[PDB]
Amino acid sequence: MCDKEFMWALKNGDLDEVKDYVAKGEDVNRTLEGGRKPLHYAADCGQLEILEFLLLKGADINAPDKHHITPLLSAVYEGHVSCVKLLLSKGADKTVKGPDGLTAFEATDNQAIKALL
Repeated sequence: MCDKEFMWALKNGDLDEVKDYVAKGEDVNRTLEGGRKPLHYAADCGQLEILEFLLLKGADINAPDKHHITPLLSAVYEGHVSCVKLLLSKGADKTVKGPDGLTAFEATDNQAIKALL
C-alpha cells in the first residue's frame, strides 16, 4: 500500500481499492504525496462514485490542495458537469478563488456549469 497507488485508484475509478485504503486506516482528508487530497483527485478525473464515497466518510468538501484549489474548482476546470452538480448539492463553497484569482464562475467557459453557479 502506497500513496502512488491510492492516487491512481481515485483518478481511475477503482472504488474497491479506495474502499480498501480507507478500511485499512487511510484518512480521507490527508493531503497525499502528490499535494492534493482524495476529493481533488476524484473531482479532477470526474469520478462521481468516488466523490460520493469520500464525502460520506467525512471528507472536507471545501479543503484546498497545495495550489489553493477546491474540489469544486477541480471538477469545473475539466467540465465534469455531474460532479459539479453533486458537489454543489452537498454545500460546496462556490465563492473560493483559484490560484489565478478567478472563482468557479469566471474560470469556466462552459455555460452549463455557469448556470449551476
